Amino acid sequence: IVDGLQLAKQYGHQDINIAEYWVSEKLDGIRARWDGTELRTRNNNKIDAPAWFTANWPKATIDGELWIARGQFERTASIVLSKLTLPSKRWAKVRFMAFDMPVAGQSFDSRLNMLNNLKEATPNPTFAVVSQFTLSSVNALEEKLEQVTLSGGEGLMLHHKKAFYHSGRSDKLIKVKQFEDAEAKVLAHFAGKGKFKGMMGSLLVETPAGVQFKLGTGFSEKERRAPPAVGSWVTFKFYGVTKNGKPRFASFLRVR
DNA sequence: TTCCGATAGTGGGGTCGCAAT
DNA sequence: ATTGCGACCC
DNA sequence: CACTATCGGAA
Ligand SMILES: *P(=O)(O)OC[C@H]1O[C@@H](n2cnc3c(N)ncnc32)[C@H](O)[C@@H]1O
Repeated sequence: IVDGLQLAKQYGHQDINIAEYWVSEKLDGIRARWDGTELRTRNNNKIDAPAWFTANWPKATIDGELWIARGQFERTASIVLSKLTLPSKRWAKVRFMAFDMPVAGQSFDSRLNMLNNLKEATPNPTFAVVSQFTLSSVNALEEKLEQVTLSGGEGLMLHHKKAFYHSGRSDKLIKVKQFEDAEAKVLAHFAGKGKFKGMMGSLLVETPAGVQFKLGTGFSEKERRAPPAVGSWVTFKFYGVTKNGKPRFASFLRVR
């Protein structure tokens, strides 16, 4: 019923009281909105799911994360986005981990309660609800994040209990993810496109372990002019690695 | 005063699907 | 059968 | 997804 989607703000952007938030593990899946009749992605591309996958689901609008287990994103994205054309029974171990309803004028605590009500009244086990728990100190958050990360999880999500749904980013829905640093030697330059015409678009870097990947973001516009010369070393941040061990969401930090 | 939230516009890894080879 | 490319997910 | 680079209004 609400127009735009409520996006999640990064943690560092100290001041919040965690006790006022529902905490839940961020599931590295595919976002999907349940139309009551149809599933659709973040940008409203139809998801071609089997009829049994949605059989007996509620007749309401629900936002959820199509998810199997931790560290199964690439495979999950292969099942969900592919057209369905009983072969293509790959949805067997997929679930719809609902986490919110886009209802206007009601606290997330109430929407969560409604979600749990809809699950008990739904015979299909594909319809699930993300587990919501409570933390106290910021230290408790840091330790839980570490544990989840080491256990293969992607991160944590914080949703304010007494907050109403509203599009955009705010402290009502916060996103928590870990990241590490690493070094790599630049092997080549790649010309940028669009506004970065005649400028550096990305760098073919390589890690000491022999993993090569293109580092294409994090540079200021001045850094793109006269970029790190080939043969030098650069430090980049990343959020884990892919199936092929390549850094994910990598961005440039500083040289040396 | 600073800082936040919203846009516009680049870039990656991975995958799917269609056009070109 | 191969390859390249745009458009999506993240 | 990550990011840089603006900009007007909220804090
Ligand atoms: P980006 O991932 O930066 O924005 C957040 C998205 O993550 C999805 N998501 C996955 N798992 C969860 C939970 N447990 N709670 C809330 N959101 C989650 C959302 O679909 C966002 O699009």
